[PDB]
Amino acid sequence: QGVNIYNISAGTSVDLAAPVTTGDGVTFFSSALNLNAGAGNPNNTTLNLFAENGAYLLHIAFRLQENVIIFNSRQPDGPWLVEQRVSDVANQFAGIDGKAMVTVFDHGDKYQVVINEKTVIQYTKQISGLTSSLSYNATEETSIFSTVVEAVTYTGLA
Amino acid sequence: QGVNIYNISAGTSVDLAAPVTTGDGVTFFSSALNLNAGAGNPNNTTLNLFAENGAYLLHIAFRLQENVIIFNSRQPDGPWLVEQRVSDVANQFAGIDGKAMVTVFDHGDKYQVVINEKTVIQYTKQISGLTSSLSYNATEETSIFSTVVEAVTYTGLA
Repeated sequence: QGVNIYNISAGTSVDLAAPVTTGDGVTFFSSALNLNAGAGNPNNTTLNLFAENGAYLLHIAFRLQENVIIFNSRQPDGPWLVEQRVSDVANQFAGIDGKAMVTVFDHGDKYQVVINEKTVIQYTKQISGLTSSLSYNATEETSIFSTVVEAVTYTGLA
Repeated sequence: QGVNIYNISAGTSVDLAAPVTTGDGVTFFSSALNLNAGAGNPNNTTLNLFAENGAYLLHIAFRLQENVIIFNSRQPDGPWLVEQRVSDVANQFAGIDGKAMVTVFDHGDKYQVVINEKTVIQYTKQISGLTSSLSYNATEETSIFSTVVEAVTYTGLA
């Protein structure tokens, strides 16, 4: 029922005018696809969905040197929970280059993560709740995506 | 659910691998915004949704000179049905400049057209059915959007 555009600058987070919940979706658009970037520290780029208390509902980290993608969750003060992994970074972004889009579907009990047209993981939730803020962490010198990512949100749906 | 990406060059159309149906959505992304494009005849740009038969489920036409976004429909060999209007084009895109996006949600009885964040019209369908074809018609000289517009679909939702 509603569309919201957010211009997330690398290293910052943002509050949503419309909360993301079951039936909703968010898509992080990047205007570049740096697959020859430096080495992550240890991450090159991260995309996250936070709960109102600050807990990471979905933490997605890309690591080129380690050539793997990380998927986890953690309460605002708690420890990183059970790690989920997927090898072959460059392979996910296949078919499309010069840019890339990452989508997260809030299926209620699971977060479907889609890179371009390819579903990379049907991530079972370790923490529930609606998402009120997103973030994009990376440094200009080593992020796989553009310095400014455009996360567009589609809410109201259900 | 699934995500589909289609690059559409001005004047062409494309078959969807996944049809847009009730509860689904499409977002055409333009890398440019030209509000001084020139004289359309009478259209500067049009975005469309067709069904197998070829019917115009929804015909979105942008017109700078006439300063109006027209919305209509029509059967295969039929005449245009009842036109709907939204005056002042530049005003709908107010908010972002170097680019723009147009989303279309299929809510069964109505098509909800949203330009960027602004919902421009609650178009009650004059013809129902599934969308098998997306289309972007314009010339490389008078289009308000970039020469190639990227259509992204969100399906399987409901």
